[PDB]
Order: sequence, then structure tokens, then C-alpha cells
Amino acid sequence: MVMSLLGHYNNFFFAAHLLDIAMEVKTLRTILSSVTHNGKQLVMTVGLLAVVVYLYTVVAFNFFRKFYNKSEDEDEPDMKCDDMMTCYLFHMYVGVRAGGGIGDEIEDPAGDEYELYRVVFDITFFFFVIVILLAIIQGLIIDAFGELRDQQEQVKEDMETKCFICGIGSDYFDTTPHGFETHTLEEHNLANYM
Amino acid sequence: AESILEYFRPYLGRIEIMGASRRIERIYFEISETNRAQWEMPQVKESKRQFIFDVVNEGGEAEKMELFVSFCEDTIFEMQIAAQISWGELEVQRVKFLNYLSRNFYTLKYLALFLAFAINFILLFYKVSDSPPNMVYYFLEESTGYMEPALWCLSLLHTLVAFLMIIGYNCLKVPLVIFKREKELARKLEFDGLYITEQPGDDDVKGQWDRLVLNTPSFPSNYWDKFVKRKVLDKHGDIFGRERIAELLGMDLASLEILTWLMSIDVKYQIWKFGVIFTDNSFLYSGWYMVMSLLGHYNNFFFAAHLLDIAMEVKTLRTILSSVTHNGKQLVMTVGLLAVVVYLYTVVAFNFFRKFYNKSEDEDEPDMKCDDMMTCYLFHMYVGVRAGGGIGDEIEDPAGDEYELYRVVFDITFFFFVIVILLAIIQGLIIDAFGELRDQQEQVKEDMETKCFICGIGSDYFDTTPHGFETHTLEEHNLANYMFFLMYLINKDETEHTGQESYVWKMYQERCWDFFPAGDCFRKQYEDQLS
Amino acid sequence: RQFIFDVVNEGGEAEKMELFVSFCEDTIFEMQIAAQIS
Amino acid sequence: ELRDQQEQVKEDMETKCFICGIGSDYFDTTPHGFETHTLEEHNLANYM
Ligand SMILES: Nc1ncnc2c1ncn2[C@@H]1O[C@H](COP(=O)(O)OP(=O)(O)OP(=O)(O)O)[C@@H](O)[C@H]1O
Ligand SMILES: Nc1ncnc2c1ncn2[C@@H]1O[C@H](COP(=O)(O)OP(=O)(O)OP(=O)(O)O)[C@@H](O)[C@H]1O
Ligand SMILES: Nc1ncnc2c1ncn2[C@@H]1O[C@H](COP(=O)(O)OP(=O)(O)OP(=O)(O)O)[C@@H](O)[C@H]1O
Ligand SMILES: CNC(=O)c1cc(Cl)cc(C)c1NC(=O)c1cc(Br)nn1-c1ncccc1Cl
Ligand SMILES: Cn1c(=O)c2c(ncn2C)n(C)c1=O
Ligand SMILES: [Ca+2]
Ligand SMILES: [Zn+2]
Ligand SMILES: [Zn+2]
Ligand SMILES: [Zn+2]
Repeated sequence: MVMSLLGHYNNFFFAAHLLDIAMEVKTLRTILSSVTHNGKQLVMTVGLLAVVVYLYTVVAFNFFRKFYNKSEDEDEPDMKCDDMMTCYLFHMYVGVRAGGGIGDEIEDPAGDEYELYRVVFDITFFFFVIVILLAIIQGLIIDAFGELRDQQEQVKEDMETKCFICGIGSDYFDTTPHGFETHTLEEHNLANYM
Repeated sequence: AESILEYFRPYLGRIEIMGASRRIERIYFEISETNRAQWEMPQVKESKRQFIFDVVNEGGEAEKMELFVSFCEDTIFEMQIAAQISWGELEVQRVKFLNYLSRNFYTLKYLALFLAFAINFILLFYKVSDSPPNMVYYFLEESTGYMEPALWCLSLLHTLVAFLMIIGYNCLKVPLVIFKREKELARKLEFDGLYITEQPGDDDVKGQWDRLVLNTPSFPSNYWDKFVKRKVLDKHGDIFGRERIAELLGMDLASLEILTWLMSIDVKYQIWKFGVIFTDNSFLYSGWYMVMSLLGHYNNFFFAAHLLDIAMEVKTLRTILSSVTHNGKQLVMTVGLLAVVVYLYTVVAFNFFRKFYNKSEDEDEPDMKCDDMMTCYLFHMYVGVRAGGGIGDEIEDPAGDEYELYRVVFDITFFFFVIVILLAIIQGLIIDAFGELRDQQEQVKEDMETKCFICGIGSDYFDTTPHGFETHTLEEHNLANYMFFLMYLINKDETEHTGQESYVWKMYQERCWDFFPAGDCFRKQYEDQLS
Repeated sequence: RQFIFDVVNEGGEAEKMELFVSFCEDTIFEMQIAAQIS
Repeated sequence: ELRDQQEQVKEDMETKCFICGIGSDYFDTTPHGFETHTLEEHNLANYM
């Protein structure tokens, strides 16, 4: 209701109401439940994916501060490592979102100069931050899925097979023809105990 | 008699042992308030949960029972320590201080964790300058009454707290360590003859660092039986010279004889002891944390190493990272292959496609990254692996004839393998590792939700009567009670032991764990009759 | 359907029965409301 | 898939006998039952 009142102040606020297209139609709710199921894990995963980009920020600084720099004009400034957080930023922006990590937006060791340090650096970066971490993320959700399904199946079976009121199983009730279908539809029915 | 039979409900216990007449019999006894009071504190409760978890999903299924008795024996020690924490004149202050640093050890840990984030937030403001306020570093903030003075001040507090956790660990979590270590030794010598008949056997390094204490005159220090050295002389004392086992167990000549500090110190025991700890994986982590806090005074960016605890033991991070540490040798192994394949490609390219390479533009174009199988190997592990279509995106373009259909095959093969197959396998392993932990956990829980620990009977038989598997698992065969018995009988002054409490005692002192039900239970035995 | 689902895969196994009685007590109220609107 | 197969194998064993087919239950009624009917009586190496 409040967003529908804001829709009269600026009509683009009516775009907020399309978020119901996620709330309770069963295919969208079961899909989004795989993401919600598993929260503190994920919100923590992302947490690590920040303390693992802060450390690649620090190191660089101390040593590789020249191998950086993103300008072209002779009077080249735009030094994204000569100030406070800019690097932490440059590492959470340009970095994380790429293919080979920082190694694709920072000069090129090539010309000697600690060559075998910026190689190690980059390869260690991309490998962790892009395989390991981003991988773990897809990992959690897939599991969360399998998880819901397992619960559901357990439910159904525990039922297809045994009684609610009492606890006897199908066997001791199926020794006779159509048995577990009587001791659960006539005798110990549920609706009737109500 | 309901009032009475209720006031005394928390101070009674029902066991269900089987012995003598080959029949099930019930035992009743009394438990003090303090005996039960030191059981519901959170530290012991979490120990129960962890022990139950790692005995159903590892190699038990027969010898699980002796592990349970071993579980009781160490919680016996644990509860004694907790009771003790709740010139000349300075000794009263020092015992009160050591009891203080160990009484709240987990608050010192949270306070060190908060100071790591407080220092690292202040490090985001640094800045480099071409001249002073070449290569001059400044704290680059508005003066505030903050920044530089607070960065100086917090570096002392983090080092003080990282030092106090060494003392806090050494006076709380190391006693039990040295304990679970003497028992072992004094349990091999007698009922096996370790050094009296066989021999460590090299491989067992542990079983060697510990050939130093045997002779020590305080071997059974943190261990109840200060007589072990005399039960081995009495046993393996004939088949082996009574004057030969009268050495590798100290008691030198004792066979016949059957301020402070600096003044009395078994130099040789202390040595042994020290060794035992510089190898505990929890002590080495605590030592590293302190060392990095000292390096934090040489260059303040070393305090960024302490943010790695944000992975070590908060439960969402630990369960997430545990999916990566499971399947270790697998992963590393995979990468190994991903380095042989990109080599079986280096060898190839070279021989033929060495011109299709080259990464220069100047007329005098050199930068030929294929004039050495070394550089080629790098160019293939650098530019290559990390891309979208593999080498095919950083190496000219077949197009112009020249083996066109060879560099096509090359690239497409390289690509498909190294980027689908391999990188895929990696994500594969971790996901599985996940499913793996969950399965174990579920197994644990269920095996429990459903069956008994002491014996092995299942729910069914029990659930025949209303709420069956909640009594035979909450009264009779309870677990906590098969433990309070021990502590009880240990106090009961012998001469006043009953009949059943003397069958168990003699069976405890001789390690014959056959007094546990295992397979049966009153209800079953006395079925027909009534119970 | 929803009640049956969330009593087998959570912490029942003993006290499930009082939940069932609690289930009946609220559907008792529900049916009374529907009568008052028709 | 491979893991499932492996687990099945192990368990089918941790739990039941090879020569005959009786399970752990009918054997564990007594103390350490199965660990006997699979290490003394119906051992396998011995039928060899
Ligand atoms: N009291 C009971 N005791 C044992 N089993 C029961 C009991 N009530 C239901 N069941 C189990 O659930 C099944 C019957 O559920 P039913 O399909 O009637 O519920 P429903 O989905 O509301 O019905 P409908 O499909 O008509 O909507 C039976 O197979 C039975 O095994
Ligand atoms: N001696 C036993 N024999 C059979 N089952 C047992 C035994 N001890 C515990 N259990 C099983 O474990 C459950 C009781 O565990 P309980 O929850 O009391 O441990 P806890 O988690 O330490 O307790 P709390 O939840 O109060 O911390 C019961 O459902 C029971 O089936
Ligand atoms: N004949 C049998 N009948 C039933 N179970 C058997 C039989 N043989 C082996 N087993 C099962 O396998 C297990 C014994 O296998 P064992 O570990 O001895 O094989 P192994 O791995 O060759 O031995 P080791 O571990 O010494 O190499 C027992 O737990 C038992 O249940
Ligand atoms: C497994 N690491 C350790 O042993 C450890 C060792 C030392 Cl010397 C210092 C700290 C802060 C350590 N880290 C923790 O001890 C810790 C990190 C997180 Br996140 N939570 N957490 C914790 N766990 C329980 C109670 C209080 C806390 Cl603070
Ligand atoms: C003397 N004694 C014992 O005999 C004992 C014990 N714990 C188990 N036993 C058997 N403790 C702590 C003990 O002091
Ligand atoms: Ca007496
Ligand atoms: Zn029924
Ligand atoms: Zn039991
Ligand atoms: Zn058999």
C-alpha cells in the first residue's frame, strides 16, 4: 500500500510491485527458496570474498605500486595505489569482476622487475578468488536445493509407508489384503479423531 | 510418598547392568547437587555433542564402548579443574590472577578479534606521497582526535591481549593435553609390554619423544595411578630381570627402596613436557598469532594477517571452508594434471606453431614468446589457462592457410580440455565434499534419533509401549548415569561397597568392559513376567 | 497438506500428538468464520 | 555415482555376511555376535 501511494509522487515507484513475481507462485518460490535456504553461509561467503581481496590490496602496495597506474597521458597520474582505499576499491571493482583477476588490468611483469613475484601474485589471486570462492557460492545453492527435495521425500514416504496416530508400520498392517489402506482410512483415520 | 519420591528425583539414578547370574538387574544410588550442577555448564554440553558426532560416523561398531569410558575419564578431570577456579604475599595475588585469565579465556578471544577489525579499518586511510606532508607515507585523514594516536594505542592493546592468551591457554587447555598423554604410556607398558618386550619401532616418532619420561621420577604426574611403576615391575618382572625393568621405569634401586622452584626441578621431565606442547596444532596457532602481533610493530601492515581468523572458527565460515579442505589431495592432484596438459601443448606448438605466435607490433618485432620451451610454458600457463577460448585468443589467426586445420584443432582441443573438463572437475570436487559432510551429519543424528548408545536395541521394540524409546533412553539406559556411577564408586570408601558395586569396581580396575548391557535389557529379560 | 509436511521433518517424534490436537483446535475456529460469511 | 557405489559396498559389508546371507541383527542378539559369525565360523579365508 505505501509503495502505491509513492506511485503518485513518481510513477516509476510502481516498478517495486513487480517483486511479487518472486513472492508466492510455486515455481518462483521453490527456486528462490534454494537461495534463502542457506543465508548466513552465503552472506558469510561474501564476507570472506572481501577479506581475501583486502589482503591482495595490502601486499601490492608495499611492493607492486608501480606495476599499477592506469593513465596514458605523459603527465600520467590516475595512480590507483597512491592513496587510501582506492586500491582496496580498485581490487574489489576491477579485480573480482574479471577473468584472470588483477593480472588483466595491471601492466605486465615481462620486463624483469620482480617478474616472478607478480606472476605468483596474479596466479594465486585468480586461482583463489575466482575458482575457490566464486565456486563455493554456486556450491552452497545447489546443495540447498538437494536439501529441500530430501526433506520433501522423507515427508511423503514416512507417510506413504506408516501411520500418524499410532506408529505401527505398513508390514504389521499389510499381512492382510489392502491393509495399510484400511488402518488409515477407517479405524485410526485422522479427520475422525477430530 | 510422592513428595519424598520427588525431592529425591534429581539425586537418584537408575542404571541397568548385567552380571554375575547372567541376568539383567537394576541399580539405584544417590547423586549430590554439586555432582549434577557441574554438568549443565555450556562447556561440558558441547563436549557431549562433539563426542556423540564422531563415534557413529567413524570406526566404532565394536570398540565404541571403551571410547565412552575414555570419554568419562577425561570429563572427570575437566570438572575438577573448573572447581579450582571458583615475596610470600605476592603468591596469593598470582594464583588469583592466573585463575582470572583462565576464568574468562573466551572473552580475551572476542576482544582480540574486535581489535583486528579496529586496526584494519584505520589502515584504509593510508596514503603515499612524492614528498613529505620521495615515497613518504601519511595517515591521510582529518585530525579528529583520532587516526595516528589511535593506531599507535591499539597496536599495544592487541599485543598485550595476544600475549595474555598464551598464559590463558597454558593454564586451562594444556593440562588435559599432557593428561591424555600419560595415560596412554602407562597403559601400554603394563597390559602390552611396549618397552619391556617390543619397541616403539622408529616410525612412531611420538612413541619416541616419550621414551624420555619413562625414567622420570614424576611419570605419573597428571595421572591418578602414581604406582604404575611397580605394577610393571611386578608383572614383566620375572621373564625379564627384576633388575632390568628396574631401570627403564626409573625406580632406580627403588626396587630395593621398596627458594623452591630452582631447588627442585626434574630437568629431564620438563624437557619431555615441553616437547609435547610445541607440537599441538592449537598451541602453534596461538604462538603464530603472538609473533605476527610483534611484527606489527616493525611494519603495521602485518596486522592484516590477523584478519584470517575471520575464517578459522565462526560456524558459517568453518562449515563453508570445510567443503574445500575435504578433498585436498584430490584438488592439488587435479591441478597437477592441468600443468602436464598445458605442457603437452607447449612441446607441440613449439615444434610447429612457433610463428603463429609472437606478441609484438614494432617493425623490429621481437617479443617472441616461443624461443624457449621455458617461456612457452609460462606464456601457456599465464595468458592461456586464464581466458575464455584458451590460447586461441592470444595467437594470431590461422585464417591465412598455413596449417589452418591444425591450429584450429589445436585451439579447440586445448580449450575444451583445459577449460571445460579440468576447471569443471574442480568445482565438481567441492560440491561433492559439501554433500559429503551433510550426509555424515544426518547419519549421526538419525542413528541417534532412532537407536540406543549403551546397548544396541532399536526404537521399535521399545516403542511398542507408549513412548518407549524415550524412557529406555531417558531413565534406564541413560548415558550420563553410567558416568556418575564411576565418580560415585570412586568416592565410596571401599569397605562400604555393596555387592554389585564391587563387581563393577574390580572390572574397572582390570579393564574388562563386559558389565555394560550390550544386546539386552531388563524389559527384554523379564518379558513374560511383566517387565 | 502443509501441517503434515512440517511435522515429520522437524522436532516431533514424541510431542507430535499435542501438535495434532492444537491443529484441530484452530481449524475448529476456521470453520466457524466461514459460516459467518455465507 | 562412484561414491554411492563405494558406500553401498562398504555398508552391505559392515552390516551383513558374505557366505550366508543373514544380517547383523540375528547375530548381534548376543554380545559381539556378528564380529564372531564373520571371523571364526563362517570366515571366508577359511572356506579357502
Ligand atoms: N490417520 C492416519 N493414519 C495413517 N495414515 C494416514 C492417516 N491419515 C492419512 N494417512 C496417510 O495419508 C494418505 C491419505 O491422505 P489423503 O491423500 O487422503 O490426504 P489429502 O491429500 O488431503 O486427500 P486429497 O488427496 O483428497 O486432498 C494415506 O495413504 C495414508 O497412508
Ligand atoms: N544412553 C542413551 N541411550 C539411548 N539413547 C540416548 C542415550 N543418551 C542420549 N540418547 C539419545 O539422545 C537424545 C537425548 O540427547 P540430549 O538432547 O539430552 O543431549 P543434549 O543435546 O546434550 O541435551 P540438551 O539438548 O539439553 O543439551 C534422545 O533422543 C536419545 O534417543
Ligand atoms: N566370511 C565373512 N562373513 C561375513 N562377513 C565378513 C566375512 N569376511 C569378512 N567379513 C566382513 O569384513 C570385515 C573383515 O574384513 P577385513 O578388514 O578383515 O578385510 P581386510 O581389509 O583384508 O583386512 P585388513 O584390514 O587386515 O587388511 C568384517 O567386519 C566382516 O563383517
Ligand atoms: C580457531 N581460532 C582460535 O583458536 C583463536 C586463537 C587465538 Cl590465540 C585468538 C583467536 C581470536 C582465535 N579465534 C577464535 O577463537 C575465534 C575466531 C572467531 Br570468528 N570466532 N572465534 C571464537 N570462537 C569461540 C569463542 C570466541 C571466539 Cl572470538
Ligand atoms: C582413583 N581413581 C580411579 O580409580 C578412577 C578415576 N577415574 C576412573 N577410575 C577407575 N579417578 C579419577 C581416580 O581418581
Ligand atoms: Ca561392608
Ligand atoms: Zn494406524
Ligand atoms: Zn537402551
Ligand atoms: Zn555368516
